[PDB]
Amino acid sequence: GDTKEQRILRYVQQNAKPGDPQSVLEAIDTYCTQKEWAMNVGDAKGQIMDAVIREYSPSLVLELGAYCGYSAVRMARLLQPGARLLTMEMNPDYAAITQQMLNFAGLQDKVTILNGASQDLIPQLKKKYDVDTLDMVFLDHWKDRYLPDTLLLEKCGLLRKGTVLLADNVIVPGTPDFLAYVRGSSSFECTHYSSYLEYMKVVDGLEKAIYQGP
Ligand SMILES: O=C(NCCc1nc(Cc2ccccc2)n[nH]1)c1cc(-c2ccc(F)cc2)cc(O)c1O
Ligand SMILES: [Cl-]
Ligand SMILES: [Cl-]
Ligand SMILES: [Mg+2]
Repeated sequence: GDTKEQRILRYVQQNAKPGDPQSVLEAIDTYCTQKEWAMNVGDAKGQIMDAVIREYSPSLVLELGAYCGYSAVRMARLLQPGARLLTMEMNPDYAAITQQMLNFAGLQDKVTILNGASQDLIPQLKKKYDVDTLDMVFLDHWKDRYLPDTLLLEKCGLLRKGTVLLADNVIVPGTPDFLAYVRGSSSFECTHYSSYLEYMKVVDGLEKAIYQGP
């Protein structure tokens, strides 16, 4: 008390413009470069995310892991009018920071926070949250959950031909089982985007895995 996440939110509120997502991203990146490192996707990998979002213009995006809402703000600002982001966050303190971050950025109408474990929420998406299929999934939660949640998404019928999975941290901390699985599966077309760990001179990367159907 206070936490790093509360300090990041306060910094944004006092160093960005309300309703200006770009200024929010810049404020978070400045804080995390100059004051305290935090596990936001960051600008380096964020620019790759931007390129992917702009290519596919997804109407419905699922994010696994919100943290402080950096990637939610990053993706939501590039969504077309009426397009929507659902973000799953198990940590209630993170969920509170993310909501306030979205509110400040003026993106609250485009993004909905789902509270709970992804393994509990994913099976509820169709009946409770009126989802048919997902256009894109951003994986950025517990690294050992990338593979089981991907398999659960398929089981629940939430993936379609062309659904884009984009996974953060496939190098550091790394997601070896997920990476081996999607790269070895005929149901995925994979591309690796080499980059750097947020705010650090350390190699990381994103994996894009496009679902091909069964
Ligand atoms: O752990 C990370 N992220 C998960 C954060 C998170 N966990 C939740 C709980 C939740 C659970 C289930 C479902 C939805 C949410 N929400 N958000 C993460 C770590 C690092 C990193 C750390 C130390 C280091 F030395 C190097 C790198 C870098 C990263 O980019 C990351 O994303
Ligand atoms: Cl993030
Ligand atoms: Cl960065
Ligand atoms: Mg990450």
